[PDB]
Amino acid sequence: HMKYGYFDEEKKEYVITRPDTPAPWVNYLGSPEYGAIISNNAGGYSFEKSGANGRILRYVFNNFDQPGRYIYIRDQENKDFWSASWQPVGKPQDVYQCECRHGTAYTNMRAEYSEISSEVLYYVPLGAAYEVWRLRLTNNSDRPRNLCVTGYAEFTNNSNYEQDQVNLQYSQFITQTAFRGNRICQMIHANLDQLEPGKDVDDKQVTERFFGLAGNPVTSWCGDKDGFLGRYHGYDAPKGVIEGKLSCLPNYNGNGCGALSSDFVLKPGEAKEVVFVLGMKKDAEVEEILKRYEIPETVCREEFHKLVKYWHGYLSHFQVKTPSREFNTMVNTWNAYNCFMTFIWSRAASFIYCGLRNGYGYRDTVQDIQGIIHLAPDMALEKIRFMLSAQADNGGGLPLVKFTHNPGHEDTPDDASYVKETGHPAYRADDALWLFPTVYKYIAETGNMDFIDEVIPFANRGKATVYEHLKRAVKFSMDHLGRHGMPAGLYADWNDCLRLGKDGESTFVAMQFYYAMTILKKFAKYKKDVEYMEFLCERQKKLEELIQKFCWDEGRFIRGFTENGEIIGKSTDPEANMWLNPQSWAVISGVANEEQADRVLDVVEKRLNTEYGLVLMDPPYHAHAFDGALAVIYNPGTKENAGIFSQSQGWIILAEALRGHGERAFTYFMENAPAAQNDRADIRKLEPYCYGQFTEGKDSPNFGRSHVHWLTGTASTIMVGCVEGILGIRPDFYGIRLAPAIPKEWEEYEVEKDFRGCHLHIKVKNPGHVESGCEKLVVNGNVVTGSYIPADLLTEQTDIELFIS
Amino acid sequence: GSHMKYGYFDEEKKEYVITRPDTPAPWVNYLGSPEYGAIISNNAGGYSFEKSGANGRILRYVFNNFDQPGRYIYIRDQENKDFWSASWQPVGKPQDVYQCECRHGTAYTNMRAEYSEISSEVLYYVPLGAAYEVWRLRLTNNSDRPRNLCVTGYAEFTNNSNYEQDQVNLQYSQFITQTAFRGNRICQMIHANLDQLEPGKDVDDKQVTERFFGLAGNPVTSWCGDKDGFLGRYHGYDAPKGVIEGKLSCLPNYNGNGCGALSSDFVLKPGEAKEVVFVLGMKKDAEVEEILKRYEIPETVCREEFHKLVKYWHGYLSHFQVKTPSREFNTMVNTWNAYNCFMTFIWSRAASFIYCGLRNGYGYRDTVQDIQGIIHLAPDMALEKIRFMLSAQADNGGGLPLVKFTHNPGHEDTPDDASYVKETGHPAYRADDALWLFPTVYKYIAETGNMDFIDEVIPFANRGKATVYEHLKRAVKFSMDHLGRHGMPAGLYADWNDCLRLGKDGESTFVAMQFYYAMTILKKFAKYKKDVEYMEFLCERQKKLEELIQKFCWDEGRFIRGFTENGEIIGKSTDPEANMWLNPQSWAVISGVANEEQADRVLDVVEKRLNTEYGLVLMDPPYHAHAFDGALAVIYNPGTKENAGIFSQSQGWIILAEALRGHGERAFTYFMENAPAAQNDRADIRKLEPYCYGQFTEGKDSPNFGRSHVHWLTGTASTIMVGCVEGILGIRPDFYGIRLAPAIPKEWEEYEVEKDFRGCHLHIKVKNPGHVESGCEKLVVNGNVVTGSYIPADLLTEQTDIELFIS
Ligand SMILES: [Cl-]
Ligand SMILES: [Cl-]
Repeated sequence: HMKYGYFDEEKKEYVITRPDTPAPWVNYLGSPEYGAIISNNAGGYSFEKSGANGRILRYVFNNFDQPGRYIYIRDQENKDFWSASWQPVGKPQDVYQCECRHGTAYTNMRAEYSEISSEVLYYVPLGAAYEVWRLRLTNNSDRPRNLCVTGYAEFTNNSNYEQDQVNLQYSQFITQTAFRGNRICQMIHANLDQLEPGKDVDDKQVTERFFGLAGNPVTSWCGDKDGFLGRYHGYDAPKGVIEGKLSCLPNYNGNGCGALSSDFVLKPGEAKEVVFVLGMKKDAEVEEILKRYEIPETVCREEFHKLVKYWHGYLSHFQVKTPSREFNTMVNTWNAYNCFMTFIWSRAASFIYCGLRNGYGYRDTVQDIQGIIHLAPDMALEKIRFMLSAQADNGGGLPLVKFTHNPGHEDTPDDASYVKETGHPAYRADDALWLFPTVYKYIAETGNMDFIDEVIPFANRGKATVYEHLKRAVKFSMDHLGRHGMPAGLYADWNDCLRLGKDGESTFVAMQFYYAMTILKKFAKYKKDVEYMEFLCERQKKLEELIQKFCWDEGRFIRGFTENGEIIGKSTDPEANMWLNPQSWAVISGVANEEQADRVLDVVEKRLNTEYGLVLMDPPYHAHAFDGALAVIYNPGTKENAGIFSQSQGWIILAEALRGHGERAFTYFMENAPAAQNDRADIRKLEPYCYGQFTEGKDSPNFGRSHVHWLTGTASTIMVGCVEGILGIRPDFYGIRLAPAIPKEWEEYEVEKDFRGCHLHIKVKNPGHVESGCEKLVVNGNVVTGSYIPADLLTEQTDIELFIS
Repeated sequence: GSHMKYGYFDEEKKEYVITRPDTPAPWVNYLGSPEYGAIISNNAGGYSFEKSGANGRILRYVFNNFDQPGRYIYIRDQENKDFWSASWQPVGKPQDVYQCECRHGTAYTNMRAEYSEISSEVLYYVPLGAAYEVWRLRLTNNSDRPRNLCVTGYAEFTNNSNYEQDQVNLQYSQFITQTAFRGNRICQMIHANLDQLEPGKDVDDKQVTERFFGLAGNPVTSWCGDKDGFLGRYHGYDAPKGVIEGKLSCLPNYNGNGCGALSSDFVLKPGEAKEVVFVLGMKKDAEVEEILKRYEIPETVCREEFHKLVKYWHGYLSHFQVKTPSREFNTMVNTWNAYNCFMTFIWSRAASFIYCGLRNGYGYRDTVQDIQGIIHLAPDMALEKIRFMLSAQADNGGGLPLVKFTHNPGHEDTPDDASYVKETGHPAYRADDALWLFPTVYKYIAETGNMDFIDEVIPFANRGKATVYEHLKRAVKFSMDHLGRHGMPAGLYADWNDCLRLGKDGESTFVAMQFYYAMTILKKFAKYKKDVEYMEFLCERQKKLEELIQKFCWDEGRFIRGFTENGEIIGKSTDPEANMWLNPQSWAVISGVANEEQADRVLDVVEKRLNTEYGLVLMDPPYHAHAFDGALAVIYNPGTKENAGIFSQSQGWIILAEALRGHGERAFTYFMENAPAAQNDRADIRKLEPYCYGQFTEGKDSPNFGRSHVHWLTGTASTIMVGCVEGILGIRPDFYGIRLAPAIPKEWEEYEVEKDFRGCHLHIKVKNPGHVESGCEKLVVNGNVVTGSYIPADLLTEQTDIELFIS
């Protein structure tokens, strides 16, 4: 086909062999503290703390993927020049070979042209607040070559995107650049250099960005973008590159830049390594950083090894070997890396997310925790502590958790100050409920029973044990019930576009509530809280009766009730008569029995499944959308309007695997697997190595096209569907149950899992070629009845053999 | 070729002719009005909008970059597959085989190009009163063989009229638009899926909105509504795939970035010319059909609409025309300063290539000052805007710092209200806003003689109502209710200078001189109104205020900038930085606080200290290492903006000052240093448009000394126009006549002025045989010698012949 790359499972890299990808395929470097997003054509931007308020490099979104981290190589013999990435020069691909390897927190750009080879390793060193472009030049010709390498970085005039892009009458007149031997220093508010140390004028001081070169002397420089590009020149042919010598002039007002040129004389077969460094540091620290890279080869290889060791070591705590190559690729590397990305970066910055953020969405962060629970349990513990501290003392979760979250002193949606500050006017019905699968899955993963009694403060006032925090969430749900005795809709639930009214009732939320009571029943059993346990039993019985009475329809559960009495999701409605999430969570929560779960899954597959996944609902909204059906503003088959919402794909997968339906769970995973779409990139457009937010549904002419890369809730739910669901990795408080749901073709597979200080080597065998089962279980050579391995049986190296047929 | 580097002024057509397209910056022109506006560069770049530049944007534009996208027209030769653009960019053909010329006129832009013996002429304009724009293309085959050409128009729509929704909230706006082909046009639907909503209903305060791009005068042969489909992967506007292949995809956009691409086939015989029309706007299909039908045979209708536009704007300009030996002065006063004043009066500071954000109202001092630039051209417009601004005055007499677009007199809030501060973002009153009414209103009444307007009752902003005379009384009372410690007006929030924070209890010399001049103007009004008690009040407090000014502000041959609320003296001759400010001396001369010899000292020192080749700096030395807490200008680079830059609005004042004292040589040289026309031969240094004014010029303390910034929409046009008309030319009317006291350069032997005044056309003939700056040797009105330099209104006939002898 027109394949653009393949997966290197040895190096854990996606290698792009053809550079004219259907979209900019990007990778992330560093962390939110210092982050760099880079495309396969070197485009992107860098920032500190905030993508839109701490932006170091200018980037024009929704355009040509420009500017970027450009490295030009010019042959002094024939004045020809090209770029280390295909763009911006865009040489013909019959004479210009190149490849772009995206790895964990690094990107390697190889290119061969005119018998000259270049390799640029872009990375942010582990724990560093700057970025490195390590260029290795190699002469492959039989003659000496004279080359001129030019690095280009386009600074912002202000860290704030609005000041740099909109307030031109101010930001065009505050910057200066200066050359300092081996670097260009850009000064924002340059004229404030004479202020007494610590003082400020109009809440502004001099800030400094830098662009330096180490490993070779600088032969010419330029700090003025226009002077570097030339009048009416694009990045494909900069004047300063064309002429073979930069202006050696700075910028004074206008648009600054970092442009450094360096001459190379390479013998036949000779290679040389240099580094470009970019960041937001003061002069002395920059001089130290540049001195560190004087001879770059060894230090750069050591930093690269440290990066790989860190990220691959986190990945190594769970590795699978199954007959499905796409499944292996996603579970072992790319889904896990994506889960770490969503856990660490939240929704801070991408090529779609480019504005300001006030804080962390509650349900988003809580759910993102689940993706990395089996990989970085201490990280998950700290994030769970944080999110529990973001719960108000009424049990509800703060819809927006401020970056300056200060437990014991925060305001809530019940305060006008919080609404004015965050922009979230009310509590949402579903937020706190997500705490139940998350917290449980953490405690089941680690056996950290003590955490149940750990005292954590509430957001506004008071403190409670984790157990009491969950009880307060349940109380919040019970303190806000609708007219059918089911949880009131409040502002909204998981679906931002489904406004049922504050007195409506969402079936999604009702099933979340039922599942929360199941989890809390487990907790109360451990705590010997008998009175609360019988309370939970009675409330769960009542809620199950209510759900079956008012939400069960024609082989399906309805979507919910509006506050005006309307029934959303009824089978006879002309539009949106079949919804995915109610059935997914009927199976997940256990509200549906065995036959009911099978029936709703059958109807889901028949009505909602497509080649690229399951649509959120069907038919799309258009001519019969009620007052709160906000999704109707979107094009059909797009976003919440009957799009294939990728996050929901996780839930249904898990649901299918909870019923032992290995064939359907794996089919859904494959339909949504980006690796499985590597041969259909042109339809998918989006990166084949990370998850997007949604795929355009069947009701769109662009069926199969994915949007919003990397930073979505999809990574976590699909990771859970793969690990907890398909692979049957189902721990509880006192051990781990193995109940896989796999495709029948799999004869056997292996799992290496770190679990409670022990390494589990698991061989699952399926000689009968079934979907699920439990014929034999052998733990350390001893047969164990059932499919459950108590923690008492675990040794430092535990061999497990599970025959499912 | 510095002599006429990139263009020249065509004073017969009243246009600027750009003969070389690689200009140092995008040189833009304005079409339409804020109702429907379109800003267009000499390479067709820019954007169009309805009502608001950033909340009603129709075409996407990437600012501070490559002047892209734009209103692009591609012509492709079907025989050899070669193509070019009607503007130089985006194709950018080599200029040795591609000739072109961009004529910017009053509310129209004409782009001529010749390539491969094919001539193209695109006339861009918004018809008078219309809410759409027209790109009329005329193609002429100058070769001796038949030519088959394919013309493609391209328009890049926004996905949402709000810039933040279209540029930032991509995860929302990338999934709400669709395009549809309808025979001769492409219709773009924002929130398209809302097409089947019940009558009048909306979803999330949203309904379908429609934009259109149509072609009339030739059949559409192919089309494309998807930007990515039109350009192609990794293609720029220089070579769209749809243009390269000679046929568009005929596919719409569905999500993503839509566009309007229309390709039409032409077969031109040798010497045959054909005219077609592209139309763009934000209207529904039913109206678009009629609009397109109107341009079926477009030559005559387009010529008629062009004639209407030219007649309108040139007829507003014709009310004042000068004939002086200075070509640059003629070009500025007759055409480009006047056109600029109309632009600033109508568009305020709504939108440009620098102003691309949201506006929530009008600045008080800005609007009131902008009124002055058109008083001698459109007096009824000035009256309407003065009425509005007086209705924008509050109870206490101070002006609202920002006048809302929904300004409702009698029901508005004030800076003393929390709702106003939350809504407009201005927390306190400014000390100078209302004072600007006094030079404005007077100059209107002096121009028209509309005495009844003094009686006209106009409501206040929050509550109550009063006559215009009582409005100025309330302004003086407001300035009298907020005095400082030296008996002068308190600083309040700020004065004209945005970067000089003297504190609410400080005292700015600028405001004190403004208050003195306001007192003089109100004294004239009280004399007309026989308010002798108020006249004694005015004389008394005026003598007092002058005493305090001269006691507390006079320094070493200069007036200080003011006092901070902590006691610091700003502008003291002994201060290491900013020891000499321009505006205090300018307004010492203007308000009459300084006497004759004192005005001479202050003007001498401002020349010696602040004058540069490109105008006078705001102050000197620049702030850097000796800035006080409120010297906010220190954040800007030296010689830039308010930090000792050549602020172009202040020039108009100093010119006027030098003209009020009769210093013709100094005033004319101060004009020449700032005249954009006079810098046409130094465009590479100026960068900015040589036919319109900017906000400031980089001062001597900057390595880019002489570069101007922020084009078109500034306060400079009005004040420099007043310095040229009321100042240099001496056109100084009062309540009952007109005085002619010109301050011209001694080199001028004789000049003429045609001015409409009080429903009468005055043909003024000034003679200066002694080569002097100013004077009054003889005055003849209609063949009868009149004493002095004054012409009472009863001497004015329908055709009034005036002959003045300066020497
Ligand atoms: Cl849903
Ligand atoms: Cl000033």
